[PDB]
Amino acid sequence: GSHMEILWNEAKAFIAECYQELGKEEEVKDRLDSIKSEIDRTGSYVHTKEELEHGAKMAWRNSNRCIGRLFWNSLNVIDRRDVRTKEDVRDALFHHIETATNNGKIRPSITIFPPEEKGEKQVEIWNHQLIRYAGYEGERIGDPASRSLTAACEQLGWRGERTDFDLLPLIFRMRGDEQPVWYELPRSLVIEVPITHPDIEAFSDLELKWYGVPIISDMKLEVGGIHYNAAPFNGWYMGTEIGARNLADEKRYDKLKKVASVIGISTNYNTDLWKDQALVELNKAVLYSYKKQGVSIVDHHTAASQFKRFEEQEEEAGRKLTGDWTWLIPPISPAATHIFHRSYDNSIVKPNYFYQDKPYE
Amino acid sequence: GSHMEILWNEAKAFIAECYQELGKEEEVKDRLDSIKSEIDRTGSYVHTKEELEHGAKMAWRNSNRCIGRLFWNSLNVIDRRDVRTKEDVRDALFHHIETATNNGKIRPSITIFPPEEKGEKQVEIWNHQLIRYAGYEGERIGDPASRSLTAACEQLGWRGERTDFDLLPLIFRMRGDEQPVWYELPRSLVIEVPITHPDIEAFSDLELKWYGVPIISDMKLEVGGIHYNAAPFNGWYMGTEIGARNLADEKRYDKLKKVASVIGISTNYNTDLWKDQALVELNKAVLYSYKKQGVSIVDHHTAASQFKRFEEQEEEAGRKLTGDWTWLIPPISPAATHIFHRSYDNSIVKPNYFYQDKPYE
Ligand code: HEM
Ligand code: HEM
Ligand SMILES: C[C@H](O)[C@H](O)[C@H]1CNC2=NC(N)=NC(=O)C2=N1
Ligand SMILES: C[C@H](O)[C@H](O)[C@H]1CNC2=NC(N)=NC(=O)C2=N1
Ligand SMILES: N=C(NO)NCCC[C@H](N)C(=O)O
Ligand SMILES: N=C(NO)NCCC[C@H](N)C(=O)O
Repeated sequence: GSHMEILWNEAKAFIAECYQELGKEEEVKDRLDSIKSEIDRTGSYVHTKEELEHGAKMAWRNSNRCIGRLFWNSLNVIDRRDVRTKEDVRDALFHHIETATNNGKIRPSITIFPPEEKGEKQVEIWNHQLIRYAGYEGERIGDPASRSLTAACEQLGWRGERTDFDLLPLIFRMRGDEQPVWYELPRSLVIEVPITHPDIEAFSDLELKWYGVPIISDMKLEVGGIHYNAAPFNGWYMGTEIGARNLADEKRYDKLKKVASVIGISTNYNTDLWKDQALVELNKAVLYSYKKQGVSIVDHHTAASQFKRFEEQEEEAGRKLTGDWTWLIPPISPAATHIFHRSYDNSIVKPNYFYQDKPYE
Repeated sequence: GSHMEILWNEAKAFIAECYQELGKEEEVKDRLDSIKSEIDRTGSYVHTKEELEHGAKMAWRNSNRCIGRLFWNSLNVIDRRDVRTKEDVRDALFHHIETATNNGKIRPSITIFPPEEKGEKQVEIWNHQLIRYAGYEGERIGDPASRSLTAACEQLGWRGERTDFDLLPLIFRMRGDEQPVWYELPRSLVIEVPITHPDIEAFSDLELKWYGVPIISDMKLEVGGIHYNAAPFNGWYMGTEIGARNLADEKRYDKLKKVASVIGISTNYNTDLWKDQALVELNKAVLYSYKKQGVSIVDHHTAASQFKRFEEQEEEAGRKLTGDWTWLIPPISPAATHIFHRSYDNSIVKPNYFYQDKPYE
């Protein structure tokens, strides 16, 4: 009753806006009647290959927390709404990793799976990111942020080698199944980058490494009332995400003290700013390492500069700019970027990507 | 009519809360009747030396943008509500600088001047901070943030030597006067710190320096409906305010490129993170310099650690904590502090310090 009312309302708003941007104003009338009859006949409607493709781009454009939005219209949209089996999903996910990686020259992509029908999911992806390291406890091993999912995977028959960098397997559930299935990732498909420093040879003693491509797989893509709970996407890393957060946070890998040791500085006094110096050297190491192995990565200054250009384009296009200052500012030298010196409207505009409840935990 | 209604309401709320904290609950009844008759007789009321003293502390405690709130109850309250002449104000301001500086061992203080009566100010301070450098244009000279006030001072007969560090004179207006008066600051009263690096000798070639004590003099102190438009206060500097903002912002002294030059690094590539390395070395220089000259200063890690202790105390006292995340996080290595990893309620609670319109511009 009310669900068939919200759907139609969001559909009218989307088709008008989407079609307007595609230089498509006259086809709006004939497309909305087809949609009205489809919602009455079945209870939902199916997007065309052009609608969801541009819808996915519009969603990226509206992502307040993303600094890489300048590249919104270049998104590689892979249509996999035809998957029916677990093998279809597994291969589609494998394909995503492969085509997105592109031997290092990362391609911003998104794979669209079947959306929810009567509020129930067709495909449910458990992984936060397709490629991600496991986490364990006694004393900290691996990535702490992955603990709950690791435990869930282990309750399904999977077992990790308990190193600091164990690749979590792909884990997802199909409609009709009570428990999810899992598949170990083929190593030939995952690029990993060992972290080394351009001037400091001892840096390799830390034996740090990270994976080349971040593929968020647990967010819901909302386009015109249609909920794509399963639609993995990826960009390339901004150095700061790895060297200032993933490897730096006390609740993550917490490596600043060990970094200070190999670069030769004391951790005795905050006034020496050892954490700041450690952060700079660790972050320099990350950018140098990815570049050296031929894997795309961007530094926060270049990223902010690209984002400034995005702000200008949005103003030129006539569109209102939305953003979350607290996430847009880089965790290192934020005042050195223009983002810090201005304010953003944190309003939510659809289409967009949303958080959804974790099936585990 | 309505003004005599807002005043009484804010007075009841303040006396109850203030007296409650002072272990003063029974004197509330007899204090509020005196205040009610005072508002009817004159149109306002006069705080006791205990009320405004604690009121000034409570205002600091409620300052969402301040990271140094752990020290709220140690504030040195100087009562100068007895000033009538421009000389009285001048000497009180001179006294503030002297006693607050305390030969380097900075004392957090605030001088209270007569508040507003029927909405009109008794004393109006034009300076943003009592001690501050001038700014000029053709090509940038001095501090750009001081340009408008410098121009106003120059329209009153004052002339600066046009160096990058010219001390602005004290400039304030008395009730009954159309234009403000000004007084050059006695150099013997102002401590300045030349910036040098502990390991890099060439750093002195930049010839940078900053003043020892930040004394905000243009904010309005609101306590129980009483508006103290003139109530200069000071703490000690957090290194980041000088080396990451005052000397780093492109719109301020913009020294990062020159810093990179003396420390021996190239400014060619963002991927080398030269701005970040320059920031670390410039900030290390600031902390080392102040410490060397015996002037109080705190690094951002120690400051955040002290602020964490403040959060705990507020929870122990039963008080709701308020804060502005965007200002609490340091401009350098914010993710290395606990502040970055949590959220704050940016609600305004009185008493507090507020912004007021600038008489110049
Ligand atoms: C092209 C390269 C890209 C860069 C450099 C980039 C960068 C960023 C960064 C730095 C963040 C903050 C991440 C964090 O702090 O955890 C972020 C968040 C986000 N980005 Fe991107 N991004 C890129 C591509 C994409 C694409 C392809 C999409 C969608 C189609 C997208 C959607 C989002 C969303 C929704 C968020 C919020 C994620 C969350 O809340 O965890 N981004 N991005
Ligand atoms: C004890 C040492 C103190 C430290 C370390 C400290 C530190 C800070 C810092 C770092 C800021 C941000 C400044 C900026 O970004 O421009 C700030 C803001 C502020 N502080 Fe303090 N503070 C201290 C004392 C005080 C005192 C004594 C008061 C009041 C009685 C106070 C009131 C405030 C207020 C109202 C703000 C906001 C100022 C504005 O909006 O420009 N602080 N403080
Ligand atoms: C509460 C606050 O919004 C969070 O701690 C933020 C702040 N900024 C952030 N920035 C980025 N890049 N990633 C985050 O997870 C993040 N989290
Ligand atoms: C719009 C935004 O609130 C301002 O640019 C902020 C952010 N954080 C800040 N932090 C500090 N310490 N001082 C500032 O002036 C400041 N300004
Ligand atoms: N830069 C991107 N996408 O392109 N980031 C997505 C989130 C990545 C996450 N912050 C991580 O470190 O794994
Ligand atoms: N730390 C304090 N007070 O104690 N700061 C007040 C504002 C100072 C200002 N940010 C400056 O650099 O001049």
